[PDB]
Amino acid sequence: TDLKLVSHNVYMLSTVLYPNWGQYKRADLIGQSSYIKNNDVVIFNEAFDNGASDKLLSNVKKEYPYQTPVLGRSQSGWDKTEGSYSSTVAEDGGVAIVSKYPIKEKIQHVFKSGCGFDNDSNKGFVYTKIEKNGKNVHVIGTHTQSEDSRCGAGHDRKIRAEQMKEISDFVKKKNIPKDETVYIGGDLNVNKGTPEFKDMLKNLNVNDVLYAGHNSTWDPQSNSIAKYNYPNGKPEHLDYIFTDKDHKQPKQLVNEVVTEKPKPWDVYAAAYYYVYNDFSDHYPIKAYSK
Repeated sequence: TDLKLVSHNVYMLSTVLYPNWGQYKRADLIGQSSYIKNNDVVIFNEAFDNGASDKLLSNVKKEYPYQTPVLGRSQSGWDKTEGSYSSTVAEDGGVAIVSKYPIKEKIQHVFKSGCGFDNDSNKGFVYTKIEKNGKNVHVIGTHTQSEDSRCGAGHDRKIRAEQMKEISDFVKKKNIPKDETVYIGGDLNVNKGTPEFKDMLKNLNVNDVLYAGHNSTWDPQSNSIAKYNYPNGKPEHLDYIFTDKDHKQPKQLVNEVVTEKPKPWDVYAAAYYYVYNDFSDHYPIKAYSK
């Protein structure tokens, strides 16, 4: 039952709020990439714009026919909705999972804990149980509180801690048999090599993994989109795919930071002209065992 997975924060911002960030162009370019292909399961984050996200999901439906709805959009299509699911917030949670293998159960949980700008988001996690070779494996995808310059120091870190405890509490209460692996992945917004990183491993109840490829997932030094948004940005390693430490481990789990880039694409607005050559301001991660 072990898996090859990808997790990618696709930066599919509202096309109303941000009409010119190439959302649709990138949904196509992502669908045409090599990194999204030839995996078992893909976790998306920041699939916020309904049209652009729905198009991305359709662009990968042939290879990954079993798909969750996007977190926080509605109660339809889910076996269970939990957490602080609100009908009244402006934005869905932007998390979805697609699979080559049948999804047997799918649950969305909107985080009870938050701030901020993320107050107006059904942010949270999506749980799936998937059947591969007659046996089960479990994948949770998530996207936690960002480092907000308005929410406290301090507070963003405490928000992430509680949100991670929501995930690990859910895992415990689900009583998943320990002979089945539970992957937990996405943009966890904790930087590698920091004191908070040790906290994340405890709060999520996960072992660390081996790492490959690039040394950052949000990188203004080499990513054209990240470069624009924060030119003076410190690269960080924020996206991960882990497994619960009390359940069956993969053979030897690796997270590889993938730096594949699409052909250059432009935004003419309108005003300024700009060219970019990335899928998102984050780099995807590929997880597997060799």
